[PDB]
Amino acid sequence: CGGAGAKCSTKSDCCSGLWCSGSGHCYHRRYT
Repeated sequence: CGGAGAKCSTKSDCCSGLWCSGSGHCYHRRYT
């Protein structure tokens, strides 16, 4: 998975917990 601070195109670019800020980098909404 992506992760907190990982570049993303969608939130699916990270594990369910790190959400994609628009299309930049995932933020730790769920923390983990």
